[PDB]
Amino acid sequence: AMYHFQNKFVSKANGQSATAKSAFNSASRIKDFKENEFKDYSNKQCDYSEILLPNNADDKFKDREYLWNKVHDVENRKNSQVAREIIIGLPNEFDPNSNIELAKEFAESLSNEGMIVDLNIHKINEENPHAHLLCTLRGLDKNNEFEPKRKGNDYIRDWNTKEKHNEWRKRWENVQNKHLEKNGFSVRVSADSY
DNA sequence: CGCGAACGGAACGTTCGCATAAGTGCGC
Ligand SMILES: [Ca+2]
Ligand SMILES: [Ca+2]
Ligand SMILES: [Ca+2]
Ligand SMILES: [Ca+2]
Ligand SMILES: [Ca+2]
Ligand SMILES: [Ca+2]
Ligand SMILES: [Ca+2]
Ligand SMILES: [Ca+2]
Ligand SMILES: [Cl-]
Ligand code: NI
Repeated sequence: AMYHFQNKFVSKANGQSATAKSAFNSASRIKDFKENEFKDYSNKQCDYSEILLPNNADDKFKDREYLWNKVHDVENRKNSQVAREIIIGLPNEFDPNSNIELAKEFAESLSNEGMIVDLNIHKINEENPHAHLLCTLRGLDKNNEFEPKRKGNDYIRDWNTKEKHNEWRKRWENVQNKHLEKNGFSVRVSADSY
């Protein structure tokens, strides 16, 4: 019954971590190898967790611990951006089961592009059901290795452009409105303002 | 987006950070 779409970067230049975020959002304990710490946020809340892969991805990446360590490996810089976090507002009139399928579908539209998505749904059965989406900033190659982000000043993927940003905003509107109609609600949602 | 910082390899050529719209039923 409300629109909310946030697109942000997870950067090490601000003391952030992919292992910390994945643990904080999934309410699990994940080991960081390069720092030999244990990111233990298992005392947090999380009602649904899933990792969604693109077509040419190995089943290894469905493990949350391996994934973000493999990512940190490629992001071997002190200012390296490790991931992209997308949080979305879920309609609070939805039951958990239908709220999952809604968030699951939009996440699969991202893995079709094709990123790896760490989907975690927070506080269902509450006033503000939302879903965090940790997405990789690189794609996979023929050898299941991360491709580079950059070639000179140009990008390899179009994931970081305004056109793709505004596309994702409109996509979340359409997907959400579709599920709102399917479950039998007269309520719809919009992305723009003014 | 073009700039300089940050890589790998131990020069300086090359990959990167930077970050979009939108402000609630947010939240330290
Ligand atoms: Ca700061
Ligand atoms: Ca769970
Ligand atoms: Ca409620
Ligand atoms: Ca070095
Ligand atoms: Ca060598
Ligand atoms: Ca010399
Ligand atoms: Ca931009
Ligand atoms: Ca929120
Ligand atoms: Cl939070
Ligand atoms: Ni949350």
